[PDB]
Order: sequence, then C-alpha cells, then structure tokens
Amino acid sequence: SEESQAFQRQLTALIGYDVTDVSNVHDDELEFTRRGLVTPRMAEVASRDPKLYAMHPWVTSKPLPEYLWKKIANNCIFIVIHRSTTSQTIKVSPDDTPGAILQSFFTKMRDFVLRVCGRDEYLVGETPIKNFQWVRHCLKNGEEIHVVLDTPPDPALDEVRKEEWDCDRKFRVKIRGIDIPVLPRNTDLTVFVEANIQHGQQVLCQRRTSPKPFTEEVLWNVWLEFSIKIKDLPKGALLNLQIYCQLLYYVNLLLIDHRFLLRRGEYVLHMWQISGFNADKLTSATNPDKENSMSISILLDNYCHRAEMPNQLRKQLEAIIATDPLNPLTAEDKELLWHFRYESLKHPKAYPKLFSSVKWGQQEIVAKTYQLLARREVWDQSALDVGLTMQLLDCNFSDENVRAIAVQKLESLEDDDVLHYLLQLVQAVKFEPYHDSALARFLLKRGLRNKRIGHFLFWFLRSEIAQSRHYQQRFAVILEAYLRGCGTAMLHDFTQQVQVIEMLQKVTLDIKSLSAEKYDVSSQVISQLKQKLENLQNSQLPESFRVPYDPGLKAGALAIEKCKVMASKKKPLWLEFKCADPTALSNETIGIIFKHGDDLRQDMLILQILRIMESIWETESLDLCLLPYGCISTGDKIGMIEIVKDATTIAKIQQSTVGNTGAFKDEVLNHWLKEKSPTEEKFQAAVERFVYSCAGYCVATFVLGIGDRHNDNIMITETGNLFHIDFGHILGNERVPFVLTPDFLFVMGTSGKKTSPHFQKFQDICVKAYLALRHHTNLLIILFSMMLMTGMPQLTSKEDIEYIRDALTVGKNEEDAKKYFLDQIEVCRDKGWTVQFNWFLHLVLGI
Ligand SMILES: Cc1ccc([C@@H](C)Nc2c(C(N)=O)cnc3ccc(C#N)cc23)cc1
Repeated sequence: SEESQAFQRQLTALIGYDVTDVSNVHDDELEFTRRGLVTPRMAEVASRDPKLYAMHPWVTSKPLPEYLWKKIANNCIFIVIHRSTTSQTIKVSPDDTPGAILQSFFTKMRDFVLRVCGRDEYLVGETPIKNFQWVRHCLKNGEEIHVVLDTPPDPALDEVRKEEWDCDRKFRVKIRGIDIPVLPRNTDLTVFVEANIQHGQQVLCQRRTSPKPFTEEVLWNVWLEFSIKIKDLPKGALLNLQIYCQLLYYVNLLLIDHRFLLRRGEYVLHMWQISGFNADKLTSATNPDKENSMSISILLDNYCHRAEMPNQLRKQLEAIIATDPLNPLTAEDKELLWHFRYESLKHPKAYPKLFSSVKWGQQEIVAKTYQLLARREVWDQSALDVGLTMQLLDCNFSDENVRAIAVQKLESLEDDDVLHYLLQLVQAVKFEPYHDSALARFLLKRGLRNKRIGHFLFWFLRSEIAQSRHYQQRFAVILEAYLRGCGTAMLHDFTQQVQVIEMLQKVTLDIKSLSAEKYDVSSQVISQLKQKLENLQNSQLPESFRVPYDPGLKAGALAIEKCKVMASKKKPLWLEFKCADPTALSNETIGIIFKHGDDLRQDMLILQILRIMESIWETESLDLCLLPYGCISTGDKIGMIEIVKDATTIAKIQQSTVGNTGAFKDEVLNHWLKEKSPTEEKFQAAVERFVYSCAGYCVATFVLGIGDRHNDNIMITETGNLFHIDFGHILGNERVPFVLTPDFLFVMGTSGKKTSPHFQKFQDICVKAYLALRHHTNLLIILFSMMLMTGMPQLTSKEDIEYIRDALTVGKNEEDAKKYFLDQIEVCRDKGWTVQFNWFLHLVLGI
C-alpha cells in the first residue's frame, strides 16, 4: 500500500538490515520464508491472552529450592504493599495467589494489580506467590518484597498492525571457473576446486578439478560426475565448493531447494574467505561483497522429481549408547545401531548416535528412517532432556524430520526454561539447512507469546544481524516476523532502545578514538563527552527506554555529571541514568557501561552458560552466588554491560594498599571486607557470600577452560560477592585451573597448607557443585561444543571441543572426581601468586 512502506523502513531500522534487499541472493528462499512465517505469527498473535501478555508474569513450576525455605519455612511471606504515601505490610502463605491478596488485603482495609516497586514486573495470574521469580529473587538476596497496588495496563496498546529423463543418473556439476578482482600476494601458485556433497557435516562423496595456475581468472569448464545418484540426494544436502592452493575460500549451495526442487541453472557464487569446524562454513548465504570477493561459476543441469537382540550384542549396544556425545562411532558401532534400530528406538539417549549411523546418501535408507520415525512412541513419552534435545540440533544433523522431533520436545519447555536456553537455541538456527524451520517457527512463537522472551529474542537476533554477514539474512527475516506481531507498545520500546543505542554509538564514535596507549583520559576528552551528551539530553534521547539486559527497568534521564570515559584501552563510556520510575524503592542511578570496538557475543555466550550452571545447582539445592551481570551485544561491535553497584576489581584492592607492584599481600582482601562492612553481622555474612561465590567461579571457570585469569579480570562487591568479568580478552587474542590465591584463602581462615571451618566448607561446596555439573555432563558438553562452533571463529577444532570431557572427568566416578577437583584446589594452593605475578609481568608491563 502506502503507509505499509513507511512501516517497512521502521522495521528496517529496528532490524539493522533491509529484508527486501535482493542484491545478494540467487533464489527466492528468503522472500519465500517471510511468506511462510505469516501463518505461525498470526496464529500466535490471535492465540495469546491479551491481559496476560500485556503483563508477562514471570513464574516457575520448579520446586522452591530448600535454601529459600530457610527464610520462610514458617509459611509466612511478608509483602510491603505501597500506595501514594501510605503503605502496609502483610503476612502471606507461600500458596496465596495474587488474586487472593484482596481477601487478605482489602478486608484488612477487585480490578487492581500487584506491580513490583520501580519495575515493569507484575505479580498476577493463578500462580502461587512462592513461584514468582521476583519473589524468589528477594528471598535469595534477603530483600523486602515491595509492590505497588495499581491498575493493569491497557492491552489495546499491544494492537498488532493489520497487515495483509536423468532422475536415476549420477549427480553431476560443471565447474566453469573462478574469478577474483585482485590477488598478488606471492609468486605463481597452483589452485583447484573441491566439490563435496554434504549432509550434516559428513561428506557423501567428493570430486576435484585438475589443478591450474592461480590467475585473476581460472577456467575449467569440466563436468564432475559423482558417485551418488540424483534420486539419492537427501533433502538438505549441500554442494560445498572449496578452493585450495591450502584452503582459501568456500561457498555452499543447497542441492534441494525450499520447494522440494532439485537445483538447476547457472550460478555465480561469491565465496567467503578463510583466515588460516565453525558454523559459518555451513551457511547457504553468499558473500555480499562482490567488488572484492572470489566467485565461482557453475552449471547444474539435472532433472526430477522382529527378532529380539541377543545378550552379548545387547551389551555392546548399551556400552555405545552410554558414551559421551564427543566419541566417534566406528563403522561397527553404526552397523550395530542401524541393524538393531528398533532396539535403539527404545533408548531416547541413543537418538543422536542412531541418527549419525543413517546413510543419508541412500534414499531407501532415509525411507526406513522415516518408517522408523513414525513409531517414536518412547520419544514422545520421554522426559524432556534438553542436552539430548540440543544434540539433535547441532551440525551433525541435517534431516528436517530428525530436527523437527527435537523441536517437538522443546514445545514442553516452560517460559523460564526457554529464557535459559534462548541464546543457544537462537545460535542453533545456524545449523538449519533452510531459512524456514521448525526451530525458527518455535522461537518466533515463544517470543510472540511472552514479552520477556520477545525482548531477548529481539536483541539476540539483532546482535547476529549486526556482526554476522554469514547469517544476517536468515536472522533478519526471523526478526521481521517477530516485530510484525510483538505489538505497538513493544515496537515503541524497541524504537526507544535502538534510538538511544545509535545515539550512544555516535557519541562514542566521536569521543572514543582519542587515546592509543592505556591510561590517558584528560579534561579535553571528558569536555567532549559531557558536551555531546549535553546536546543529546536536550529533547533527543527518548523520554526513557527499557534496559536491554534488564527489560523490567526503565532508564530515564542521563546524569551527565556522573558520566565519564573509563581508564581502560577501548575507552568504554561509564553512563549513569536516573530511573524513570517514581515508585522505585530508592535513589540509586542505573549504571551502564557502553562499549564499542568489541564483538560482545562471546561474552553473552559465557554469561548464559553461567546462568545455566546456576540452574543446575538449584536442582541440587545449591546456591553458588554467581553474579552473571547484564551483557547484551547491541549492534556492530557495540554493547551494553551492567555495572554492579559497589564493586572493584581484585587488582585494585591489592593496588590501593601496596601499589603498582606484584608484591601482593595476603591480608588486603579481608582487610577491605572488614573495612567496607559496617556491623560484624554484615562482615560475617560477607565472608560467607565470599565462600560461596568463590567456590562458584572456581568450578564454573575450570569447567569452561577460562579459570586462568589475571586478577584485574576479577571483581568483588563490598558484600563479599566475587565475580569474573571481560571474557573476551582470553577468548579473543606455567599456568593454573582457576583462581584460589592467598588473599581468598586469608578470608576463609588460612595461609599456606593449613585448614579451617570456612576453607573446609569451601572445599565441600566445590565438590558438591562440581559433581552436580557432572550429573549434566552430556548437556554441558553439547552446550560448550555448540558455543565454540557459533561463538568463536578461532577455537573450532575437535581438540578444543574435547577440553571439557577431561574437565568433567567423563567416565570416572564421583569418588575419583572428588579427588580430581581437590587436586586442582591443590595446584592452586601450591602456587600462591606465581601466576598472578606472571600475569602482572605479562599483561601490566609487556613481558
Ligand atoms: C569495558 C569495561 C571493562 C571492565 C570494567 C571493570 C574494570 N569495571 C566494572 C565495574 C566498575 N566499578 O568499574 C563495575 N561493574 C562491572 C561489571 C562488569 C564488567 C565487565 N566485563 C566490568 C565492571 C569496566 C568497563
């Protein structure tokens, strides 16, 4: 129409990419996908309750962990209900619904709502108050549960806009040639084309051109006939073309298209270059950069389209099925699993390994696989196992029906668990052969159902659209779909957040880049900071905006006075904001560190695995006091990081008593904690929160292979909460497992070889946290494995992915694992500050 064009440009600005752009396409899959997603969008918009979607209660079905009954076991929960200037405390029973708090409130004094003080967080719906996230949050941080008796939000604001032959012959392909605008880097070199028919990372068969000398234009015009017959090409198979001289470029093309058609015609594919196994390598997307990218020209021209297992082998099948996900299946293992596929079908944990034994390059076999899939009885009734469900969505599976069953299983995850695996489900869209998939439809649907899932979905897709040329197209189409159903209100918030971000990026692109060597932040530099901000504050940066890593917090006016440019190299901005909420329980500002220059995706990955580890521990009634702080990549190499209220780095606690020396003293940390604590009640509580948090980061770090850090990369609160930071240093550009130094030891009651009531508690907390994570070996393995394939371009080999197997003492028993971890604690005590002193030499100087 007309206003429908004005809308697209809004979406385009929100998305950060134009989805109707067709300058880097070779078929209509993307446009076909924007079409396929209209249905599930509209099917969910029309399906959600307008009142509960406007209010997004954040609730859980999980048991209330035992470490929180140790604060309300007496069946009484206090809830401060506030009004204008009058408030009232009320005692509640863990099972009282927010609706039932008109009977134990209005009587003491029906169409009102209970909203949390200073937040867009509502306590409503037919749910027990114990099961509210905000409630468990206060209980955990021993906080008063302050709410506000106010009227519900008008759903009318969520208004969604509206809106409306040779079939059995061997497969062949012709390599016409390749061409690059420029190349001179060395002398004359040799070069050839490797064509692989792939399906879920396995080479069905491979062919090569003869090698020619490497010139601007290299022409072959040769047909390459393959060992697979066209009728055998499975759906989702990939023609992967690579250039060696060794591996320099690659591009992929789906053999079968989105409409079940075999691919026919001429093609000129602009390739991706390698910098000398990675999710980028599997993309069907071509390089948009035509001016400077290698291209390959091809021609495609084809037409279309119950004996029971015996004892001993039974034990083999079983020995196979119980192995870790990162264990190769030999040719004998595959034959066993396949021939006894009906036995294999009764063990859900065997699905990944059975599906990796299917000869996808033989259509009769695929057909039996589908016949097999039609049963599925057990799988349908199996207890949802996320680590198992994720294993079917990695790079090792390309079949749509296989991956669809994994999604079918995800359908039963509740909102708060979706929130836990969300980032990783989004990353997993990178392993889908087609743009429209059961996984993508699912994320569309969960985000459209719940405002909080929607909020994060938006940011996660946008960080990929902003810094991934390989998948931005696919992801933009998915974000547009979501944006077209989230609602007018949310569309308005997202607009406010994007405006602020672009405004902050531009302020940083001016102010930043005025310092090329560590410490140098002058009055001149700040003058400009507080100046451009001063221009912005003036009826420009929106009234307010939801905090991207904390959607329930609305940030208001910028306290320009409190802003500065941080000491460090990349010159991040230290921003301070007034909370636009008046009913907020305090005066405190909102501190956000806005950085440009770094891709923060790797950090989000790390912090989310941490939120995952805490979720595991909760199942085992443990609370390790990790502080996984807000961190959202918000655009190309830019982002928002949360500032934790009263924290400093471990290095500066050492620095502010000694100096710029590596002559670290055991005392200063406990000295800092006592000094910063008012009463002795708060000091003991802080020694205790330190004990927990320290154990927390020790295991967490070790398990992830990131425990060996300089103490400037570690921080603590005035309350004893320890926490790691900047996970990009290490995963971007003599050793130890984690960080258990004399100062941490001093706080716990020891120095070199001793033992104490706190240190003994520390050791025990570790072991029970480590062993709880081993109960989830397979799961942490597939997460890590997936994290390295989609999060970091470098660490992308079999070897790197293995690290975690050794770390989780896979195969060994809880007993030996107890020793293995105590060992580690021991390689730490047997080094005091060796390493900290080395990192000081290494990093702080230039050694
Ligand atoms: C870019 C940047 C890196 C490192 C910092 C550290 C030193 N400061 C942080 C401070 C603080 N009081 O300064 C408070 N909270 C934080 C939370 C997270 C990170 C991360 N990652 C750093 C800080 C700040 C900003």
